[PDB]
Amino acid sequence: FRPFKSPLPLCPFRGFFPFHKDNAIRLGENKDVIVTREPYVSCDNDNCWSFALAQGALLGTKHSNGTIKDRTPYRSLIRFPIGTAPVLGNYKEICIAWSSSSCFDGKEWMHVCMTGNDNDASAQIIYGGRMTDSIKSWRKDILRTQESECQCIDGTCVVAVTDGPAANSADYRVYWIREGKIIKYENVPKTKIQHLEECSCYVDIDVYCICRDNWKGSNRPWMRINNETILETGYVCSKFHSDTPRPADPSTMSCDSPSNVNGGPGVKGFGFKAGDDVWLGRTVSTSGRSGFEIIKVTEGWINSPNHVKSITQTLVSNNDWSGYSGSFIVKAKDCFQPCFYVELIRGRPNKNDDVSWTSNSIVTFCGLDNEPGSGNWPDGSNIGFMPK
Amino acid sequence: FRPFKSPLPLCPFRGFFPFHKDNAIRLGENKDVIVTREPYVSCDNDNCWSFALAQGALLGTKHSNGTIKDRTPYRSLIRFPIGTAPVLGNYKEICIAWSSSSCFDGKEWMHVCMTGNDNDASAQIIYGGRMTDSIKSWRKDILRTQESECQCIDGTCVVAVTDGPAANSADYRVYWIREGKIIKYENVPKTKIQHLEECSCYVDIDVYCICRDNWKGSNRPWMRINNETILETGYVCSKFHSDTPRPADPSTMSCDSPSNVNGGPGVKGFGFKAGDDVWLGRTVSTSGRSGFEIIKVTEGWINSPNHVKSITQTLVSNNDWSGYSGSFIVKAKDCFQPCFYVELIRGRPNKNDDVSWTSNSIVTFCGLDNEPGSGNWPDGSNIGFMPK
Amino acid sequence: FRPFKSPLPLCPFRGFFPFHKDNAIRLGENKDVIVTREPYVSCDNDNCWSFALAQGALLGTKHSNGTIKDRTPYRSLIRFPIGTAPVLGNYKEICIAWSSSSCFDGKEWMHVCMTGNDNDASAQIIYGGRMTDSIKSWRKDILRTQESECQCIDGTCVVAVTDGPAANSADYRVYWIREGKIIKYENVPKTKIQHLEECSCYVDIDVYCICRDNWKGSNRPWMRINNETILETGYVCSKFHSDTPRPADPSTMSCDSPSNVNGGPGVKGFGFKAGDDVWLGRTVSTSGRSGFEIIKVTEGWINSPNHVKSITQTLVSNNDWSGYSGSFIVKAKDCFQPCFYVELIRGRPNKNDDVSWTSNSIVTFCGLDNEPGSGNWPDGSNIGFMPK
Amino acid sequence: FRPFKSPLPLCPFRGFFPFHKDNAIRLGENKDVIVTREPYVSCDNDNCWSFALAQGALLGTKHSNGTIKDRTPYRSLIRFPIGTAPVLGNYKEICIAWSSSSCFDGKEWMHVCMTGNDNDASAQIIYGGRMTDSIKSWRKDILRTQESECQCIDGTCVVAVTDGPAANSADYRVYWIREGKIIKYENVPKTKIQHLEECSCYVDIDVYCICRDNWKGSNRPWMRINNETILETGYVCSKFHSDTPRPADPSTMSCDSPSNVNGGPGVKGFGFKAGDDVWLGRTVSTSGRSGFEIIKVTEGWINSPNHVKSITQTLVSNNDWSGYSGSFIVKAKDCFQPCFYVELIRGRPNKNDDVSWTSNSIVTFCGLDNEPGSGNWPDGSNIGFMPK
Ligand SMILES: *[C@@H]1O[C@H](CO[C@@H]2O[C@@H](C)[C@@H](O)[C@@H](O)[C@@H]2O)[C@@H](O[C@@H]2O[C@H](CO)[C@@H](O)[C@H](O)[C@H]2NC(C)=O)[C@H](O)[C@H]1NC(C)=O
Ligand SMILES: *[C@@H]1O[C@H](CO[C@@H]2O[C@@H](C)[C@@H](O)[C@@H](O)[C@@H]2O)[C@@H](O[C@@H]2O[C@H](CO)[C@@H](O)[C@H](O)[C@H]2NC(C)=O)[C@H](O)[C@H]1NC(C)=O
Ligand SMILES: *[C@@H]1O[C@H](CO[C@@H]2O[C@@H](C)[C@@H](O)[C@@H](O)[C@@H]2O)[C@@H](O[C@@H]2O[C@H](CO)[C@@H](O)[C@H](O)[C@H]2NC(C)=O)[C@H](O)[C@H]1NC(C)=O
Ligand SMILES: *[C@@H]1O[C@H](CO[C@@H]2O[C@@H](C)[C@@H](O)[C@@H](O)[C@@H]2O)[C@@H](O[C@@H]2O[C@H](CO)[C@@H](O)[C@H](O)[C@H]2NC(C)=O)[C@H](O)[C@H]1NC(C)=O
Ligand SMILES: *[C@@H]1O[C@H](CO[C@@H]2O[C@@H](C)[C@@H](O)[C@@H](O)[C@@H]2O)[C@@H](O[C@@H]2O[C@H](CO)[C@@H](O)[C@H](O)[C@H]2NC(C)=O)[C@H](O)[C@H]1NC(C)=O
Ligand SMILES: *[C@@H]1O[C@H](CO[C@@H]2O[C@@H](C)[C@@H](O)[C@@H](O)[C@@H]2O)[C@@H](O[C@@H]2O[C@H](CO)[C@@H](O)[C@H](O)[C@H]2NC(C)=O)[C@H](O)[C@H]1NC(C)=O
Ligand SMILES: *[C@@H]1O[C@H](CO[C@@H]2O[C@@H](C)[C@@H](O)[C@@H](O)[C@@H]2O)[C@@H](O[C@@H]2O[C@H](CO)[C@@H](O)[C@H](O)[C@H]2NC(C)=O)[C@H](O)[C@H]1NC(C)=O
Ligand SMILES: *[C@@H]1O[C@H](CO[C@@H]2O[C@@H](C)[C@@H](O)[C@@H](O)[C@@H]2O)[C@@H](O[C@@H]2O[C@H](CO)[C@@H](O)[C@H](O)[C@H]2NC(C)=O)[C@H](O)[C@H]1NC(C)=O
Ligand SMILES: CO[C@@H]([C@@H]1OC(C(=O)O)=C[C@H](NC(=N)N)[C@H]1NC(C)=O)[C@H](O)CO
Ligand SMILES: CO[C@@H]([C@@H]1OC(C(=O)O)=C[C@H](NC(=N)N)[C@H]1NC(C)=O)[C@H](O)CO
Ligand SMILES: CO[C@@H]([C@@H]1OC(C(=O)O)=C[C@H](NC(=N)N)[C@H]1NC(C)=O)[C@H](O)CO
Ligand SMILES: CO[C@@H]([C@@H]1OC(C(=O)O)=C[C@H](NC(=N)N)[C@H]1NC(C)=O)[C@H](O)CO
Ligand SMILES: [Ca+2]
Ligand SMILES: [Ca+2]
Ligand SMILES: [Ca+2]
Ligand SMILES: [Ca+2]
Ligand SMILES: [Ca+2]
Repeated sequence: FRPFKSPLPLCPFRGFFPFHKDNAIRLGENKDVIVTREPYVSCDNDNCWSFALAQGALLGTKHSNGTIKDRTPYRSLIRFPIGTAPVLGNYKEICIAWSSSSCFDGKEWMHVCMTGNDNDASAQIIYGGRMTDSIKSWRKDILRTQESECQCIDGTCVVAVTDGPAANSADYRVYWIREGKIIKYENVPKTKIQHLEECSCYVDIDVYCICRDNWKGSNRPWMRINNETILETGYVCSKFHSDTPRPADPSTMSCDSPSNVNGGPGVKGFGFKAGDDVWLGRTVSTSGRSGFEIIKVTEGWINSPNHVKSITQTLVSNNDWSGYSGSFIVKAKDCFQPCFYVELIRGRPNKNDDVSWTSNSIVTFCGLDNEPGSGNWPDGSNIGFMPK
Repeated sequence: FRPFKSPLPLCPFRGFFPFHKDNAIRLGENKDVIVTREPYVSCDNDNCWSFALAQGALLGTKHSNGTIKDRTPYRSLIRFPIGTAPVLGNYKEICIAWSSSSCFDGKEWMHVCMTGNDNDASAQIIYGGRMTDSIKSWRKDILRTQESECQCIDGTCVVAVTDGPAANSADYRVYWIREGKIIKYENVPKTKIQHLEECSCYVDIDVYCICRDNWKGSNRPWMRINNETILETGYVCSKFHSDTPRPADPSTMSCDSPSNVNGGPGVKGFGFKAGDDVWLGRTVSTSGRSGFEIIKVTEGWINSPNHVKSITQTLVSNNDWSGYSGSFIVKAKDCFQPCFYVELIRGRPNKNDDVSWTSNSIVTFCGLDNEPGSGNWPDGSNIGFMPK
Repeated sequence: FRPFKSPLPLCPFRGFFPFHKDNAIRLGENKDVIVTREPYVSCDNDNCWSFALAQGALLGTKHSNGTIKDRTPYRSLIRFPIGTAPVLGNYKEICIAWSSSSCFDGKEWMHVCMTGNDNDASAQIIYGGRMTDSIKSWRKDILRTQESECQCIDGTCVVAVTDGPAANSADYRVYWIREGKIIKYENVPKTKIQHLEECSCYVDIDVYCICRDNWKGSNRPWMRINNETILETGYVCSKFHSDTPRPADPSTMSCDSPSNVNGGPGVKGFGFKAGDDVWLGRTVSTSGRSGFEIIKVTEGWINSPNHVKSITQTLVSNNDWSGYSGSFIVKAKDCFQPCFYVELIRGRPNKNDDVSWTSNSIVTFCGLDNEPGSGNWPDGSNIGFMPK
Repeated sequence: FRPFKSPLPLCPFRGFFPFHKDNAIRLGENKDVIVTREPYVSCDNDNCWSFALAQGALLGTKHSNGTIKDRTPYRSLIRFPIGTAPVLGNYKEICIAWSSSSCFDGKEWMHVCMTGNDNDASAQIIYGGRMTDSIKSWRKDILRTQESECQCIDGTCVVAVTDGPAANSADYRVYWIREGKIIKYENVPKTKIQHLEECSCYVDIDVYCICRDNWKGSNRPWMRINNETILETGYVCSKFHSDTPRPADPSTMSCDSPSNVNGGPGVKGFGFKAGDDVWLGRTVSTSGRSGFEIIKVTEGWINSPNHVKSITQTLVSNNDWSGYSGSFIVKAKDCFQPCFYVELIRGRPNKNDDVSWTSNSIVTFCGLDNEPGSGNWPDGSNIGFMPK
């Protein structure tokens, strides 16, 4: 017997440490590795797992040509051992999907899988391996979700979903799902948040989600949610913004609305509230998906004249490609440990990655209440060595 | 301790949703994938699995040349994770077989495996990994079975078997098997059914099988069976027929006999009775194994002047190759969820598939009581990219 | 908790049926498959497994050249799913070995692994994954063992071992081993048996072993053994002999001594006593390792003028290569089911197998109390398709 | 429920026997095998495992060029079945690491993983799959650890760590870690030990570590440790030294200080105290990493005029390459069995290994209280057959 996962507080932490790294592109030089993008990490009672949206092709084969394309019927959510490269011998196929979320409720895995035509997609809800429910696109405009783990509290899982324009007002919802059955949804209040996609969520008593505003916000929207309702919304106050693109530091302190500067498009990213402070992941570049650093901003969660970057860990150099990043948690004794992954995108459309495909590798970090050292953990592939 | 699977009713449903897709041909471009055909899906308490008849060769190797051939000693029933491509690193070999059925009784797996000479074949019964019984060909003419999951109720499994001509009167039997031991068989009554092969079965209190008449019927034969006997037989009443080949819609309402129009040969297919209505899978083409759609026919299960196609979901476009299809069930709370798979055949003898081999990929769908969206989930391989 | 395996009687049977087939050479065309020889099968409570002596090389690679050689330091006993081809992604390495035996006692696996110099070999005893004991060569002349499963009764396993000349008087021993610890050994009486190697054993209340006389016997030596001592020895009475080479049928009824005709060398083979009758596997050829058939000889176990071949099943045609064969058992309700495997050798030194390597595939059969059909299940590889 | 591993005595033994061998380089001829170095073995309740530091590349691919390099961000500790070659289909990634140790406490696995810049590395402590603690480099000079299994007693694991110069005075510490939490550390006394790296440890009531002095000692430093403190330190008294390089036999009896002859650099090696005697592994060459033998020195653990090599087993000939070696233990009834592995390095910088990469295979041996035979179990690869 296993109890449902509980609403624990986040563990104390003061820095992030290298965890798992898959080196998937390097290891894919001989065409063994499945083409992927939009990876994430989620854990059950026994194991942490890598998930990603596969492209139904092996890296460097003719079918991998043109995999920059976001949505095809040949994309599936796949799962593979954390820190391993995805190969035909080690992967599991979870569901057909070109957008997804996964989370473990303490007893079973739930997954949310979107597929189908852009104007008539549906999300399949999978629970314990069985398709238990679905969501039909209601705005008929690329129904889509987190691309990282959802969160479950006392048996009820919450997941954020969007349907509507990429660069104009869209519909944003939170769905509450219990043992695979949709219990209710709420439209996210638009009093503060103006655009929301690709939420990265974690648990700190309540569920906290830090997301992507693809329209007018260079600052990230956020929500605080419990097993019943949305409790609070906003944008991260930090005058040091963390979307890409974004303005140079420092920019506007915008707690209650999108910055309206360098607002579109964006990249999936994450953060962790820590008291009144906030930790924010971001690309090193303000314009491109290169480099990765995590900053701690003093009083960055609140409206304050005192924001300062008290810590910056540079984890992937700006000479290296990054991509999406997202939060995941690991249960400690009586708290959840904050961790994250970084997607390291190689191939199109990255300048000088002269191959026809698009894929990624993964690196991950976890928070501890200790001082970290320093290093650089980029993809590491010599693109000139790769089959094109 | 695990109880035997019970005679539950079918869950309510109003449409079908994309579940798992293996993209096996696409992923086999570099010769990693085992050549297969006649795939199906069946689930135990912990996992749903892909099964297929392998050809004892890897796709695109010299030994894959000529795998259009149906029966060889080098064919085995293999099992692999659902939605994954079959590779040497992930498959299990169940038994030697060029025709098969598999089902889980709640405690253990049973399999039925036919192999040997066309005029002296035998079916091996495997239960919990052990060969427990057998059936010797009695008509000496290609003893053969479902090519999809059998069904087990209260510990007794039922499976349909045929021996005799492909295009004339043959012998059709149902076998009842308990913990791997044959308990009894019955010759299927020939009062209505005139030819029967490749039954696709599910449980809705009783076992229902919808099969292939390869001789005179463009409509599909069916049986209703319990743990003791055959209860009822017929052909699906729907004036919209679902074998391939078949006449244009609408054709004859033939509840009690083969249509006698476009009667031979056929393709394995499936259906689900829903009250007085019926859902029927079929190729989009009336002549060839291209496309796949599922239709709901109002009052299509009964003798009625009111048959109408109330729903048509097009799941594989007529510009894409399909093949066999079959039912499987997944246990919900107190009902069984209806699901199906579609075999997507590539290679010989498909026009313009210029390769020497014959194989397939798989796509699957499950029924929910929700409205579906729409899409297209074909094999997706560019045959020109493949080793020949 | 699992009890030790008990001394059950052999199940009734009247014919043998195709079980698992790995098609390993066919599937090794693209160099994925590990080079092996001397395979066998043994089962635990949950699974039957293939075992074989690997050669530390992949089929068709440069390191596979010259693998006809019997003993090297690069040979290991490996285990892989029954009926699958051995690949790097699915195998387990059990121990370093150029001769081996394995058996499951109901709780744990025991293995016997010989390796080292021809004149100073040692056998390592492995139990539950731990090296628990050893046997040092005492005749300093290729200490060697069964190359098929040993047998365990009430927690005590018995295994036959030989040290000494291949074609002159040698030493033959049975070792009794309990939870991996050698309890005792006995020198096999030489009152009847004059040479003994490669015993194929099964349980029918007591352990019965049918072996290979490599010196003067075209008939096979046998032993009956319990958990404490050797009870009986002899040669199989059947005037239809079953070693290879051997005389044409009928030859001598030699219950108590080697035939002294076509006596050397031999091939590993097996048999099953059934009342006063005996079932014997053999190559179809009297001179070479081609073809495979199993015969039932009426009163073939005893001294009788009435020996007749009442049944012959031809399982591999004489146009196809065979090799070693051995018995294994599978627990039924209150009896053990007799099964066997046949090694299908391809490569050197087989005439017209124009490759530099030597390897094998496997086919298996089990006994049932039903009448079998007929067929042919040879290796199936086109040697001209293979990397050399 | 599983109890913590207990402080058992070492089993009696009088020789070492071949256990598992992976033949990884031979099997990597077709580019399937992951590039590794610094392998070791460690066991849990169910299985013994191979561990190694991967290089994030497949053997013989372009990314394998230059893998002689010791520390990169693309190195991970990986785990794979003992005696198998590491491939993408069978490996697990444990953590990012260019130096590591692993051990099982009876309930869960602990790992110590160093990565990052040479002057700012950190060690991540992993327990039951979760990152639980860390150690920050304090001398800022290649924080590093055992490269073989640590040892755990009554739930407290001990591991030796070094930070500082390779060929001058450095800092050496033992860390005590319980359920992944650092409890305390001690600086190793420098009264006797002058330089210490790469400890090979085992349990004989207390933990004993035999290490590498890379500075002035051709004799090996050692420590005796319990769950609370360092109890004793020294250098192995044996006048037959066992580092590489080292002087010809016999050299100095140096129980309390480095020999000061042929003192730098060294190789990781191991030993086992047996009463007043000692068993020591060593390369056959006094200058290079070729060959492997294990010697027993009478009274070699103590200060005595009576040291004599009473036994020498030659396990890898001096015509073959060796490398690192280390101890591991396997639980017997009421004692621990002493075992070891030998790393067989192929590629750069080995003379005449004309390839651009550096990797290894593994061979292992276990101690029994029986007399061994003899043999030779080298890597076995023909380097001329390998992709460069
Ligand atoms: C939602 O969960 C609560 C229990 O969690 C608490 O309340 C949440 C809203 C959130 O604040 C958490 O951090 C809290 O820990 C459930 O409330 C329980 O309901 C049962 C049945 O009525 C009752 O017996 C318990 O006493 C309640 N516990 C508390 C503290 O009120 C509630 O049922 C959950 N709601 C749903 C829709 O499942
Ligand atoms: C990646 O693919 C492109 C496009 O391939 C072409 O169109 C595809 C849909 C498919 O039908 C292919 O068979 C076609 O070749 C390749 O670009 C083409 O290259 C060919 C050959 O040099 C050239 O004749 C065409 O003009 C190109 N077409 C376009 C649209 O630019 C490209 O070469 C592939 N990249 C690699 C590394 O193979
Ligand atoms: C077959 O199953 C029945 C139980 O299932 C019921 O009857 C079936 C024929 C079918 O109608 C199902 O939908 C029903 O749920 C077994 O009948 C039981 O037998 C035992 C022993 O005699 C008796 O104690 C129970 O009361 C019976 N149950 C009922 C409802 O009659 C029957 O034994 C099964 N037959 C075989 C051959 O196994
Ligand atoms: C697929 O195989 C056919 C047939 O192969 C021939 O017969 C087989 C049984 C086997 O013995 C092969 O070695 C033979 O080559 C191939 O068709 C043959 O092609 C060859 C070479 O071009 C030609 O000489 C023959 O006339 C052809 N034979 C027939 C019956 O048509 C065919 O090329 C193979 N396809 C591919 C893609 O390799
Ligand atoms: C060997 O096994 C017997 C039990 O098996 C029986 O005797 C064998 C020799 C063989 O004939 C089998 O087919 C039989 O089933 C053990 O005998 C038992 O010993 C215990 C302890 O003394 C005693 O309590 C039981 O009554 C005995 N059983 C019988 C039937 O005698 C014997 O201990 C085993 N010997 C060894 C060395 O383990
Ligand atoms: C299989 O190997 C043989 C022998 O290979 C030679 O000796 C080996 C031990 C190793 O050192 C190899 O590098 C050697 O080439 C091959 O037979 C040799 O072939 C070569 C090249 O044609 C020729 O020069 C030699 O005379 C041959 N030597 C002998 C002893 O006959 C053989 O070609 C290999 N087979 C295949 C299919 O590659
Ligand atoms: C360390 O372990 C001891 C138990 O192990 C014994 O003492 C070790 C130092 C070493 O000598 C081993 O070989 C011995 O077997 C723990 O001592 C126990 O502590 C508890 C709580 O106080 C007490 O109830 C027991 O009686 C103690 N046992 C003995 C024999 O003294 C000790 O707690 C461990 N220390 C740590 C830090 O965990
Ligand atoms: C192993 O790699 C070396 C070095 O490769 C060069 O530098 C690397 C960092 C990378 O940028 C490669 O693309 C470079 O080629 C190879 O040595 C070089 O070989 C090339 C081609 O012959 C030659 O032009 C250079 O002078 C060489 N450079 C050096 C530093 O010596 C070497 O060939 C590779 N080995 C193998 C077996 O491929
Ligand atoms: C369409 O672009 C959206 C997503 O963008 C990106 C990215 O690399 O920026 C990857 C996704 N790829 C997939 N998840 N497959 C997209 N999301 C989808 C649904 O296409 C964006 O958020 C605007 O709506
Ligand atoms: C012989 O043809 C039968 C089966 O047909 C087909 C198909 O693609 O139409 C595949 C099978 N392939 C295998 N199951 N291997 C055949 N069935 C067999 C037993 O050959 C048909 O149903 C008439 O009897
Ligand atoms: C040496 O020949 C013996 C074994 O023979 C054969 C065979 O194919 O005939 C395979 C073995 N191969 C291995 N088990 N590796 C040999 N047995 C050994 C130990 O070499 C024979 O039984 C005479 O003693
Ligand atoms: C730097 O050299 C150290 C280690 O040396 C060696 C070896 O082959 O001699 C392998 C290691 N490789 C790795 N563990 N990766 C090194 N150790 C490290 C940390 O580099 C040496 O002990 C001196 O400090
Ligand atoms: Ca390959
Ligand atoms: Ca933005
Ligand atoms: Ca028909
Ligand atoms: Ca003979
Ligand atoms: Ca030294």
